[PDB]
Amino acid sequence: YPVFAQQNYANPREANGRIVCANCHLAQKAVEIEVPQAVLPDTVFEAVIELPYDKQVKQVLANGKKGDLNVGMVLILPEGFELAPPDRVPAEIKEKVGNLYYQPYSPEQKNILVVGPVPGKKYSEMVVPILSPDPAKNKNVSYLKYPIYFGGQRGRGQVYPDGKKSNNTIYNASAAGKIVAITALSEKKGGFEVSIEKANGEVVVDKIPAGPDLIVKEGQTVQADQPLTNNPNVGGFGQAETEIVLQNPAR
Ligand code: HEC
Repeated sequence: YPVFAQQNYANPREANGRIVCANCHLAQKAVEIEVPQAVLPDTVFEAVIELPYDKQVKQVLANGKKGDLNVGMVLILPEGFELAPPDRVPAEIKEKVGNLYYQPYSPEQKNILVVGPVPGKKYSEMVVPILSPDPAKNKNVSYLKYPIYFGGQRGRGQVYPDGKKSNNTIYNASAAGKIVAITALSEKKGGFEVSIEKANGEVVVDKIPAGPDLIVKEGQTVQADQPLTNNPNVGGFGQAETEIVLQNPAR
């Protein structure tokens, strides 16, 4: 979630341009962003973002069942640019934005906006009202062509802040050996326990949460780190970059 990024990463964009959501949402899925080529100072403009995905395909949920996907994003604007205050956003734009609550990454980074999680069904496309700065009043900005960075996220991640894998990723054999048993946990918690007999006779038990499907069978020999399941992840994170020119009013 955006909060996972906020609580664990001071800056959402790394030196090489990678946005931190990618450290946990391990699958790539394209996104799109559009902003006007240019904007006058102290003016409200729209950033239209696209987070496409097949809405017919459900994902594995935290509870092990299948369900809809939720989305979120992080938008990195040039210093000085900020979310347009409600009083500056015309009715026609507020309607396009819908019931979304964009928030600054931190009180000290009002130029970085986030949103989510929100339903993918309704927000696979979003509009963000942005207010441009004024070089005449802000010396941290000038009349330049500035870059804008975007990260669009869909679906549950593969690893948590604590480093533990979620049930929405691949599970691998902890050791090489012969699978001597594949036990179904319960019927309410789901999941499995895969017993692997090593060459020395020791038996290790790999626990697999409900969600992923097994691709191995009893009696089958596996190598260390060999996948025991499929890759249930159907979501993805994508990045895009664009630009905008802050116009210099002439009179
Ligand atoms: C790892 C420390 C993470 C970072 C950094 C980010 N996300 Fe994440 N996200 C992560 C997990 C493991 C989960 C699943 C939680 C669960 O058990 O359900 C999520 C989930 C989301 C969601 C909800 C998706 C859904 O329910 O279908 C969204 C919209 C999402 N994450 C967005 C998001 C964005 C935009 C991030 C970067 C700014 C981001 N996440 C970082 C793990 C982590």
